Formats: sequence, structure tokens, C-alpha cells
Amino acid sequence: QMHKDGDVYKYFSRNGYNYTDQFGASPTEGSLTPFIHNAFKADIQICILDGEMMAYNPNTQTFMQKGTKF
DNA sequence: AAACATTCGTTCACGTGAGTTCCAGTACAAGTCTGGTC
Repeated sequence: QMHKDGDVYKYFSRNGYNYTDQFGASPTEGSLTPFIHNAFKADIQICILDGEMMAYNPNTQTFMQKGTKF
């Protein structure tokens, strides 16, 4: 689950553990935020979202199911 | 005028429906143990 306020991002797991270190707390750093920051529309500054985090292979353009690996 | 049959209000036993308490079956939620990898 992702919390967004302006340029500030925060991520939480199923049981409540912080994961912002991995996914980035600002567009300058991270593994997802620098690329998803510009996806949001002009009028949206505060947001809470819930979803799944997955691994994507661009070569085959396919989701790699995280059975137990990668 | 006397004897026998019938009828009536009473009595007991037995059966059936509704209320109450107790326990078993069911459901759901949380806890505990386990598995696999990166």
C-alpha cells in the first residue's frame, strides 16, 4: 500500500512493515518511484493506493510469477 | 307390588400440545506449527 503527499511517498506491507527504503521515498531514489512519479494526473497530490508488487520481464513483456524466486 | 334394564353425573387412566432447561452440532476467528526461496 502506497501513501503519497506531494513529493513524499511511503510504502507499507501486509503486516505493516515499512518498505520505503526499497521502493523510494522521493523521485530522486528508489526502484519504482522515479518512474511512477509522473504517471499521476495534475490535480492529484494526496493519494492512498492498495495493490500488488510484481516482477516484470520486458524482453518477453510478461509478469514473472514470484513462486519463490527472483 | 317387586325385579330388571337404562341413564346420568362421577371417577380414573392414558394420550397429546406448549413452555422451560440443558447439551451437542455448527460457524467463525485467532493462535500455533510448518514450508519454500531470496
